[PDB]
Amino acid sequence: GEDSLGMEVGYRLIPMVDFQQDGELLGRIRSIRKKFAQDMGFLPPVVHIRDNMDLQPARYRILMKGVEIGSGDAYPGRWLAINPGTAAGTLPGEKTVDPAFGLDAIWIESALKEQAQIQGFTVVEASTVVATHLNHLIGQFSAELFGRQEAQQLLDRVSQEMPKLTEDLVPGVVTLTTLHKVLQNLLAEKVPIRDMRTILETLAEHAPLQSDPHELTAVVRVALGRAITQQWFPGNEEVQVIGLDTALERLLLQALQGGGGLEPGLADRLLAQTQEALSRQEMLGAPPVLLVNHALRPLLSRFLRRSLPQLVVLSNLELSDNRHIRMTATIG
Repeated sequence: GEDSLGMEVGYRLIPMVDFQQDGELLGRIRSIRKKFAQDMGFLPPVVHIRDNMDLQPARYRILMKGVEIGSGDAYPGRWLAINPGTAAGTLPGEKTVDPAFGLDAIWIESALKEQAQIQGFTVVEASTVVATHLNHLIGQFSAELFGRQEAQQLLDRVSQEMPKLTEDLVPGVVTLTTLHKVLQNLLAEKVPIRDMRTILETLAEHAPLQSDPHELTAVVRVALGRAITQQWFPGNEEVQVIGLDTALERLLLQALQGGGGLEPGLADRLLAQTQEALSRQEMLGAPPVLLVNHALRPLLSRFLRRSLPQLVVLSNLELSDNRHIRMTATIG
């Protein structure tokens, strides 16, 4: 009954979503959905747009299965001047916060656009503010948006290109339930699922031996290690990562191996130090990537990303073996 993905708008935002008028936001939505399909392998559901007149005139909401996941203001006659961290001074206008990243921002008249840019502000128009927020929410909720129906539709599409591979695999070797869970686990850590041949071929080799979607996910991630490596370290420059202090690594390994647990305070400090390492990577311009021993990757991914979803936790078995790695930050 409820649309998988929906948007509600006050009356001032109707033009940017009206195919008979300017409809600028409709074209941005299409590019967002196309870019997710091509880059992540995940065609998001259509965004059902409807007017809502008890909403403020310049207000929009974004909803998933009828549950609001985001909202904000967009003023068609104004630009949003966003301070990325380097802007200088202030501008007159409605002070706010950019909906995607939480950065300080100001809605400004058109006549201040260039002045704001000279002051180092990133200046975007109203429809782009909404699009950016939607694009961010689709990314944040990619796994939740990829339900069983979505998994079936994708399997049906790939079946057209790879009929024999898909026939030998589902449902006799891996069920849709298991395939959906593995694909969801990949999307949950921002791993693209566009390379369905490698994914299905890997499941075909290991599903007969391991029915656990958790273990399949680890083996699929290794099979996709080149795509994962190029996602966070595109090109051929030095791979700059966070690493664990050597002593910490062994304390965690021996805790999972029944050799003695770590005091709870050490876990809290582990989390605090991961946040500090993230801030350092950001300051260095390096990726938000923590590289760890294969045996630790699922644990630390779940433990740390619960509080720090921006963190990427990779296994040493996933990182392309021809890359030069440098630990630019150390946790512990």
